[PDB]
Amino acid sequence: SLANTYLLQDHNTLTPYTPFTTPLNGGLDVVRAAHLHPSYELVDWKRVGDTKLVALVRSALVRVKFQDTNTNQNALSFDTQESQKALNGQDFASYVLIFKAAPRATWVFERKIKLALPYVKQESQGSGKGSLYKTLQDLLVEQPVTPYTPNAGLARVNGVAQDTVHFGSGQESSWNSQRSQKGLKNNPGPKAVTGFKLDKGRAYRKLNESWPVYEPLDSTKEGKGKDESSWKNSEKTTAENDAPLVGMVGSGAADTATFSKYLNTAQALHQMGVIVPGLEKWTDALPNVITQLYHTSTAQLAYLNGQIVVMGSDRVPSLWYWVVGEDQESGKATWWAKTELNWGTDKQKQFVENQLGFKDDSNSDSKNSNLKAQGLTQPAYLIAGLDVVADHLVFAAFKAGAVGYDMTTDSSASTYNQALAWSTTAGLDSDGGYKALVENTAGLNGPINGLFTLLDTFAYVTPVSGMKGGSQNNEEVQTTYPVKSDQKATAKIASLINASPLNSYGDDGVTVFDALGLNFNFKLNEERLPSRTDQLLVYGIVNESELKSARENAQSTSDDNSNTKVKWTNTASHYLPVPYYYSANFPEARNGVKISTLESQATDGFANSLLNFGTGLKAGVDPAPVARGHKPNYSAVLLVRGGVVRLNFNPDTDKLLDSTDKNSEPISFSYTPFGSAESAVDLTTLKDVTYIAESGLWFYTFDNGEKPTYDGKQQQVKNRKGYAVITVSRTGIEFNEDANTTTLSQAPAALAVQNGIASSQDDLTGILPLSDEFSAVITKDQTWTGKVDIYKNTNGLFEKDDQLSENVKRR
Ligand SMILES: CC(=O)N[C@H]1[C@H]([C@H](O)[C@H](O)CO)O[C@@](OC[C@H]2O[C@@H](O[C@H]3[C@H](O)[C@@H](O)[C@H](O)O[C@@H]3CO)[C@H](O)[C@@H](O)[C@H]2O)(C(=O)O)C[C@@H]1O
Repeated sequence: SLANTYLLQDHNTLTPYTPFTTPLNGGLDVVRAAHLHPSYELVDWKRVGDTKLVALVRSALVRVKFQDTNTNQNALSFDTQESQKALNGQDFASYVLIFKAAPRATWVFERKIKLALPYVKQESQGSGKGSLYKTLQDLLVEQPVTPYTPNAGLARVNGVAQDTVHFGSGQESSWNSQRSQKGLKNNPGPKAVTGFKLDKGRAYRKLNESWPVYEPLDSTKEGKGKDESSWKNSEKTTAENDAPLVGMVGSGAADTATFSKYLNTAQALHQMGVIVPGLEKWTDALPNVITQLYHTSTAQLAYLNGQIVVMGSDRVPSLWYWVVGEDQESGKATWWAKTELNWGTDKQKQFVENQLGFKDDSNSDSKNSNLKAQGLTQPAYLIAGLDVVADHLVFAAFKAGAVGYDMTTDSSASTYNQALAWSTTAGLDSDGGYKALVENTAGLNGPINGLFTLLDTFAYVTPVSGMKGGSQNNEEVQTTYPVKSDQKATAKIASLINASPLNSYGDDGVTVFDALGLNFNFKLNEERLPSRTDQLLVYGIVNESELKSARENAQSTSDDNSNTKVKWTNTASHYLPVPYYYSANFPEARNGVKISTLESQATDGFANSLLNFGTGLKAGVDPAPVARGHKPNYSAVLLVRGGVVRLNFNPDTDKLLDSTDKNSEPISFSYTPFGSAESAVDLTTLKDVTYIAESGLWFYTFDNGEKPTYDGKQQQVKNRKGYAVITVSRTGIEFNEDANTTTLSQAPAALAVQNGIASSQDDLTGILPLSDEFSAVITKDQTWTGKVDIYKNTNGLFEKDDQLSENVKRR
């Protein structure tokens, strides 16, 4: 219509635009309308129906604190003292703002909702069963992955082999003769890696420790890992001297600088939503991990009939999400370590949980604080998005790597100073079909994969798995957690989390093969063998009752219900590796390849070709003709590294669209690799996602300005000016297209294309989809803001309309 207005953001302002391409007023400054502090930033907003507008705001002054040596007191709190200290040179919590429509365009503020810290029960032998508190006390979170992190930066030294673990050094000879009784019966991999060393490399910090701005170029050579003591005492200076910020003897405004040991990524971190004091627009250390965790956690929202869901960023792992009511004043976050998801099958759930840490009935140690031991599920996610459709919430995220680590004081120990993680790729001998493949026992309870020299060829997966061991081939192929039998009651395994969807950073081929999807069986109609811990995509459909249950849980003050979990049944997991061709080694349009030797040819806005990232989840109802009295079809689409994924749902059941067949690949998931041109689009710069109800199309708008100011080698970023638009469109046979279209053999897919709306010249304001044929690109750069350029769609391909753009341009 003409009456319809398109809203567009610019920092904290939301300006209404008409189809004449002109704005109705100077917009709504969400912060100043809410009577909020000037250090506030608007992070997400949604125009609920015709008269409501919900928004999300956060502050870089927020300061969080965790206590580790009274009654119903929470161990997690806001530190208003530090929040005040930052101001020079209340709690500044995040808020959900509700607005009501008024005369002309304009909005009127209606209320504010505080997103309070999640609850955790504090213990004290000087004041007054699974403990999330113990976990947190020894929880080591990785320093965030930047777009400037090279492949060798991820490359951590491999851990010890499992034959050394169970037999000791010098007694490995007796593997085959004693595997049967040591719980490794028919296990063919004695040389299987237990994990990776935490002695050096990229930073791993405790909940009250801080991540540094500097990062290793190669974690086999430099970095200090979890060793905060050594960094602070000697390596801090080395790092500072190697990678100082722009202005060496000229920073004061409030063997010298080689960049061969570290990369200074202060600029990249800032944009990721990480608080970097000094780089504030609205040397000194960064705020503690728990603070950045709260700040980066309040990034995305949705609205479902008086209920606001708030999830975290797609760039930093999130441990908690809010389910606040429109009526409430505040509201605590719900722990992900307490939100149990259906991973498709019990075995798929097991794979993940089993790697969370060490649990045995002989062990009752407090120092053994890992999530598995505290009976807690998967803690962290890299949330791609959430969207509301047909009175249901849909979401997608990449499961972040959450492993166990050895806390032992004993420096002569096998698993001393290392993280415990192993490959979970299905055996070469796996039975055929999807169900058969995901439920394969290879690496379920412990390591099994490594280099196997099958004839005149190599294989990084086990050639014997499941119920195929022994001479007769009917025996069990066994697997066990890397902790020696006699060392079980004494074991001190804490919990560790990576800022990526991988479990092991072990500098080997097996990891590279798991992350790139290169493990395949030797069948005629060759099937790819999947991982059940590395590069996993979690997605699903939740209802109001599941969300209420997630809210009630968060408001609980631990008590007797302290070990009660949230069960989201209509979710699923899917192995989503990065394209192998993104690396220069294996493009398909020496002594083996390890993480550190893996050269990248990725153009998608990352210095690596090892880690997967997911962004812009958007639902959308198919405008196609409806079947014989059936509900209209709807799907969700998202952009991952290398292609578009489409999540399909049964409208009738309001559940994930299933086929009732175990062998066939799931019809609720589809992945289509996109072309060379769309692989050239920087995915970290996604400004907006938009679905056109009438054309059944998704429009992903990317803005170059969202790129950092300087790279790791402290040089100004190129192509900062410009924008690019991608169109996603439905493809294939649709659920109930005709009468006999009962159950579909294939899954309905999507197609990502750079439709032609692109520039590398001006600063984008936004794109107003005028009609199915014409769209205007509104650009600033010039004095006043508003250049306007009309683009016409020709068979799905945009071309600038010289005539029309020249027309609208005269004031
Ligand atoms: C993950 C893993 O452990 N992979 C190893 C692999 C497998 O153990 C088997 O293929 C299946 O069980 O074997 C690899 O090497 C095969 C050769 O092993 C040689 O034995 C060595 C070896 O170091 C030890 O097994 C032994 O204690 O000492 C021997 C040297 O003195 C054999 O002599 C040879 O015939 C092969 O069988 C493989 O790459 O396939 C090694 C993997 O680490």
